[PDB]
Amino acid sequence: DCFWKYCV
Repeated sequence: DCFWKYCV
């Protein structure tokens, strides 16, 4: 799941 500073 894409979230905060993360996209996986």
